[PDB]
Amino acid sequence: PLSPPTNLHLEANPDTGVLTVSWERSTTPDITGYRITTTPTNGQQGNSLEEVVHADQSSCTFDNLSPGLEYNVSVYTVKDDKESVPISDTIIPAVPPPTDLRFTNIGPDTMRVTWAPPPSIDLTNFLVRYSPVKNEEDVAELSISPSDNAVVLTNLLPGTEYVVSVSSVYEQHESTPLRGRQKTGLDSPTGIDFSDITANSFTVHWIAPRATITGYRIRHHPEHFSGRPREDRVPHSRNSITLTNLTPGTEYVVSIVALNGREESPLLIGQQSTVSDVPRDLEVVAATPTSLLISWDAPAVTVRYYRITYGETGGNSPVQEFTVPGSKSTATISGLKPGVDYTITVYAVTGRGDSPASSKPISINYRT
Repeated sequence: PLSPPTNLHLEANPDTGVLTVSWERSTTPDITGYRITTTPTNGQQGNSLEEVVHADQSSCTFDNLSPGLEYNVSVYTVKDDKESVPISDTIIPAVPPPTDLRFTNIGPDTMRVTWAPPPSIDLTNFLVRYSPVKNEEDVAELSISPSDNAVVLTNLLPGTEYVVSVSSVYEQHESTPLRGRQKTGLDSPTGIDFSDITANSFTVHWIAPRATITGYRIRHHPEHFSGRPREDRVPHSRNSITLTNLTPGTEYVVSIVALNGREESPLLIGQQSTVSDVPRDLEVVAATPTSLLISWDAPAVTVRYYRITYGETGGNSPVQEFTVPGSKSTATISGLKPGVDYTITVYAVTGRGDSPASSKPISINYRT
């Protein structure tokens, strides 16, 4: 008779395909080979196969089994037309896990996770598990249709790294998890608000985002400007900035993004106009044959004094001028000449020194 093989070893590749069968050779000399068989346990529909090796060979592979199913493997010692009793053992190949984990559509509180499902297998479903890297025990689970290859996670914490794993499932059998990490984006700062508005400046305020950031990049500009908009880069400790050197009575678009390294958040945008430093409603209140009592409305800024100029309309010759204290918005222009159209101009001088900052002019032409 023939002594059967002993020390049977069954090795099924996780991603079911190759199943290596190994054994200690028979102790009977003069035999001609070994025959191996794989059959679904208890008698079921699957892939019952067979393979034959030489006497000197002690291993064969079954690179064609059905994952997550049980098989009984038997190896027989063969000598021509005779065979030994077999050495049998049963194995359930592992469920193939999915592969190719891609993260797309990354938002501050959401992300789309895609995978490549195991080929040629009718899974029961997929099992997605995810949690914050620094909050492992805070895990959530999702069962996905076996016909789907993606999951859009939602209601996530901004600027937070999450661990995401997708597992294939068949009946009870779950595969190894297809794992990967992905950080959510930064949420935008909110509640842009402006204060301390002047003729050439204003303070911008904003509310910090939930995510951890290192600073902000504020950018501002009026409707039309030649080159690159002026920007400011501040530390995360700042929640306001006073923009200076702005032009009077000008509308500015201010944008703020939170930053963290090369990471940026979406924009928080707003608009704010600077106060106009130009006087208004300049007019002639009273008048005589050689004078005009003019009046105007002070601009919403502190004027040191006003500069009034007057000269014959279209005269082209030097204008005459004098000042008025900032506290008063009235003036009398004496010694004029009748039958002489006079262009009267008023400027709000707000600066000091030898070259005081003055507003743009406002004038009228008088009918006399």
